[PDB]
Amino acid sequence: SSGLVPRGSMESGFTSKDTYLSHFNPRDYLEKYYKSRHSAESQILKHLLKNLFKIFCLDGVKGDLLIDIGSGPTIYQLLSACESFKEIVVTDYSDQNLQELEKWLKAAPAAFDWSPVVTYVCDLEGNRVKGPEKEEKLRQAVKQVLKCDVTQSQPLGAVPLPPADCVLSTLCLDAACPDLPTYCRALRNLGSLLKPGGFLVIMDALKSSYYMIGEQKFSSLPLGREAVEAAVKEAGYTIEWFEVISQSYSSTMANNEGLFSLVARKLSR
Amino acid sequence: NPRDYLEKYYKFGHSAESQILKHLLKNLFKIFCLDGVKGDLLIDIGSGPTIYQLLSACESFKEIVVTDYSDQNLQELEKWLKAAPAAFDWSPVVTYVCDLEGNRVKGPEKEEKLRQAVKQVLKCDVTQSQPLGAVPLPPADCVLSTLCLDAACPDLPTYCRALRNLGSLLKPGGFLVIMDALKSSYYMIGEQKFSSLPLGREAVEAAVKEAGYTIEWFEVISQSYSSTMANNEGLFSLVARKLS
Amino acid sequence: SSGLVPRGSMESGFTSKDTYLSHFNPRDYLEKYYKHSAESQILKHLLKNLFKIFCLDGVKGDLLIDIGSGPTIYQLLSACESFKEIVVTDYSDQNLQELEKWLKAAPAAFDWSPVVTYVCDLEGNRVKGPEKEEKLRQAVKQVLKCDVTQSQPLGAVPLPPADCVLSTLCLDAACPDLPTYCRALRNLGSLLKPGGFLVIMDALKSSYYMIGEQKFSSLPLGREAVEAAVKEAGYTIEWFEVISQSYSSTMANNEGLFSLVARKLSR
Amino acid sequence: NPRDYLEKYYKRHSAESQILKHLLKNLFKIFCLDGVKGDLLIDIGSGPTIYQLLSACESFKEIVVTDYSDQNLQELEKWLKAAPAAFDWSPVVTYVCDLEGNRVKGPEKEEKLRQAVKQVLKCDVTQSQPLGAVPLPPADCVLSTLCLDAACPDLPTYCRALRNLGSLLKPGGFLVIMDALKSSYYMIGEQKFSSLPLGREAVEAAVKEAGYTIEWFEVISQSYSSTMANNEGLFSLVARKLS
Ligand SMILES: NC(=O)c1cccc(CCN(CCC[C@H](N)C(=O)O)C[C@H]2O[C@@H](n3cnc4c(N)ncnc43)[C@H](O)[C@@H]2O)c1
Ligand SMILES: NC(=O)c1cccc(CCN(CCC[C@H](N)C(=O)O)C[C@H]2O[C@@H](n3cnc4c(N)ncnc43)[C@H](O)[C@@H]2O)c1
Ligand SMILES: NC(=O)c1cccc(CCN(CCC[C@H](N)C(=O)O)C[C@H]2O[C@@H](n3cnc4c(N)ncnc43)[C@H](O)[C@@H]2O)c1
Ligand SMILES: NC(=O)c1cccc(CCN(CCC[C@H](N)C(=O)O)C[C@H]2O[C@@H](n3cnc4c(N)ncnc43)[C@H](O)[C@@H]2O)c1
Repeated sequence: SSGLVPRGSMESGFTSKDTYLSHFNPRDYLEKYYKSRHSAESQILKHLLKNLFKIFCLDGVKGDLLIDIGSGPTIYQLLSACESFKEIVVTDYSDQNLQELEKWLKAAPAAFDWSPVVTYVCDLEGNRVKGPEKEEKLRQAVKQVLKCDVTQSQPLGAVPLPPADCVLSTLCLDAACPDLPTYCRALRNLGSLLKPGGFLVIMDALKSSYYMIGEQKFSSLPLGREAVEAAVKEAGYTIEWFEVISQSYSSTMANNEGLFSLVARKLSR
Repeated sequence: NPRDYLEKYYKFGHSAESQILKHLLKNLFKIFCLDGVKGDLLIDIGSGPTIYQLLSACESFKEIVVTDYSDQNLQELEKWLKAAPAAFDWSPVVTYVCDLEGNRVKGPEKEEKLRQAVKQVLKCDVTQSQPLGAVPLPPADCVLSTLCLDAACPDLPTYCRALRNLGSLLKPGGFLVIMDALKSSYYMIGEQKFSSLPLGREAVEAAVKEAGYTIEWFEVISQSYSSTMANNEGLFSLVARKLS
Repeated sequence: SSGLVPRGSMESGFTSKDTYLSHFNPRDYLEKYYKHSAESQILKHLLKNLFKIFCLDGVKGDLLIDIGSGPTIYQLLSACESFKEIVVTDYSDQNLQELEKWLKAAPAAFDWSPVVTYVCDLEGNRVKGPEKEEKLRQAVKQVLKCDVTQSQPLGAVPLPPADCVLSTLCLDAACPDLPTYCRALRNLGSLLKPGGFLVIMDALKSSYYMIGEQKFSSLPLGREAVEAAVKEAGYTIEWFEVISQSYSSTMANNEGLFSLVARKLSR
Repeated sequence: NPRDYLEKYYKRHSAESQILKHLLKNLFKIFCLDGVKGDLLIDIGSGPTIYQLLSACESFKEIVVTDYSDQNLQELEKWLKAAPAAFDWSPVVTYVCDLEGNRVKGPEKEEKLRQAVKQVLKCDVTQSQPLGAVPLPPADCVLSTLCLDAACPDLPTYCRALRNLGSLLKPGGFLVIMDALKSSYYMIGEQKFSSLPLGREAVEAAVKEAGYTIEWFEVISQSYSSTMANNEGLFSLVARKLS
């Protein structure tokens, strides 16, 4: 189609998985969302980083292992977490995305430049280190780069990992879940990776039915904050903290109505 | 081949095809006789060789124009309109619509009201900006298309374009009535396999809105054709209005 | 709370159950919704739909249970042609009293005869209004308290497994969230035979409805949430319709209504 | 009684200690990371406390502290005037200094706040002129923590109070509110006070009806001890006054 519906959605109503293997360009995605001055995208990124900073450095969400689900090609969402977690596992469905991440982990000269984001977080954190040291500390924290599929009851396949203290997921489950029972199942699937009492940290868009990568359109599940809270509690978690902001992406990039952050814990049997 | 289609999809005797036809007849009865879809001119698009989709409509439209891509299909229509002995036997279908209508009428009266209402039998192509070519027609109250556009459009942009082309035959505020297959990529006539656009309901909604219509009513049923004839997963019916 | 939020919702965010005993006035509700207008058009569509379901589509059997009847009976008129026995239910005792008055043809009851005449016209004028009303009155065997949020929605009252469960404009008002809604559909499933029919009609994307100046909570679901909830509850949808007609702005903020017919799955 | 309140609510590893730390972290975020800043902040229902102005004084040149109770204001002024009978806020002052990067130590922070507070006034949020006859220039930000729940006997009064507060604000100025959710009472020693048990949706409806657009809204589940209040969590919001 030609913008009539999201790519890979004509038959099913929702962007198929294969669309993320064929048409998700990580370089274009990074160029569009993480790369002029005080744009909507810039403001959203600052708010995300401030929240991750507050969750991981001021609120002391911490432990041995953190798993980042649906990382895409980005690493901004780990910069503060690596201060509180000894080991980070990064995951995405897209092999293209895993490639971009591993290039950045190798500090390949062709990889995306996160320096401005890194400097921002370092300044949030008090300027105790400069950018380079913060980047290398994250590179060292990232122990595994893995394929994942949230809709599967073992989201990482037969890949054995110790139970994690935290699962983080930014801007992923909306794009990954074609309906609210799938969403809830995905949250339950993520639960299989968590220690009892582990932390679930989700950031995503509210009421977004698509997002753009340039002229390429991808489905989003348009959930309100009540639907998100419902799904999280049904999936077996208790919510400690739940926030909404009005700031939205530019219309040329998504039709979201704000974003949410939440911190939850996996309940008892 | 028009008769082969009639034999396979409108055979009589229970069957998935019987059930689909009955639900088609009941939705059109609802649209044209209980609901307020009426007017002076109705145009049916992609009629093929069939008349079942006109049985309730002729109760509400003074004049009807039947169109299709295949002249061979239109010859088959005309055999029934001229009541040739070999023409397809639609009386069990005429009977079932009459009973839906309260047996207000009997078969023969129903068949003659349809023959009188059908005023023109035209060649058409939904992908052209003028779907009827240089044949002029007054602006129509209603355009009707059953099981046509999925077969006619090889992709979703064409589908949207077709809906706009059809709109050019429609007054502002006129009715668009469409019934078609959902998620069907092929349908069979004998062992001849034809292509279909396998679109879901969200894509239909998106195409209709984008072509300049607002949807009044949209229904989907789960009943499909049997495996030997099409791989659809249900059917939709919708009634839309042409925006200004 | 002075309209700022629905009555009974200030603490929880959703109209409490007790509010339906205190503040839901049957006669006011009937005057407001069931007396052209957006409300009349909606009623006409509901009646044409119930006509198609029970008379043309052959949805039929021994026992139908109507859930959340309120004080109304329009939703049973076509049904009593296809069902030997009808059981009506509502959470509100005031509603049940209004129904009992109409069932005994109390002279002070609400007059359904124009609605009755309309349905007799839909059905072919085979009979006139009075005969049809008396067929319905004889068909209604029980009037029962119900609470859709409890796993036995009719409590300990024994009934044979029903052939159909009908629910018009109720579940939205009754369920404060998606999980209660899906659980309520499961509860309703307990009253149905396997392969039994579930027929729901309700508003789309409605967060409140008005009776005069009284504001009641509604659960604002879209068509995909509804389809998802029904399927998780153990049903398979046979047909699902949406219409764009909504209540006038002073009554509710809905964006259309839906109708569906479903069947309780094999186990 | 203002000193009993202070000893009970703001003196180690308890539900109250947890709530206070959440309040300070959110105040720090709003005023030092989010860039809520300007000329004049008006603190509404301050009681005898100052913790809620520690971060704010970094971003506003002038602060006005207000309360319904004269006793509360005299307790507060005892701290502004560095009287020896004042509550010792130093553990709290230290925590905020630690939140801000230890750019300063306490005594500097303490002095920064004392010269920012320009007036100590009476206020009643239910009156259309909450500060009575005292004229103030239009404020950039109105801050109220744990006040409105205690002050309003019902939701319409809650909403009216929020409009009254807006009469002090410039159009496009900030409203910053933190309060209890679903609390009907709170305890000061043996003495029981009444609270409006608002849910979060009621808070949002009241705020928008009073003529603000909400930029962010956060709820936390953490509650006071049962011996203190029967709240079920807390909320924070930052809203803008519409024109
Ligand atoms: N909702 C929106 O409107 C919306 C608005 C703006 C931006 C985005 C980004 C959407 N995008 C994620 C950004 C990545 C990074 N964490 C970040 O914060 O920027 C979607 C990601 O989800 C993965 N994904 C797909 N299906 C998956 C599956 N079944 N199992 C596991 N993973 C899956 C895709 O690989 C892709 O990395 C969505
Ligand atoms: N999708 C399916 O799974 C599917 C399932 C079951 C059956 C069918 C048959 C589809 N077929 C017949 C329907 C006829 C009649 N209205 C009826 O309800 O039976 C489609 C008709 O559409 C015409 N047509 C082609 N291209 C055209 C064009 N460009 N411009 C205008 N017209 C065009 C063909 O001549 C043919 O008459 C498809
Ligand atoms: N969604 C809307 O915007 C909306 C818009 C317009 C009108 C309405 C009416 C909503 N209202 C009346 C429908 C009555 C009748 N069947 C009819 O179609 O008119 C809902 C009925 O649901 C009952 N009910 C409450 N809680 C219950 C419980 N826990 N268990 C069982 N039952 C319960 C109430 O007593 C009330 O009779 C809602
Ligand atoms: N809700 C709860 O469960 C709850 C839980 C725990 C604690 C509290 C305390 C409630 N109480 C103290 C907050 C003080 C300080 N800002 C702080 O964050 O500690 C509220 C203050 O609000 C003032 N106040 C009353 N009516 C007023 C009016 N009409 N106009 C203006 N002002 C008014 C009273 O003088 C009192 O100082 C309530």
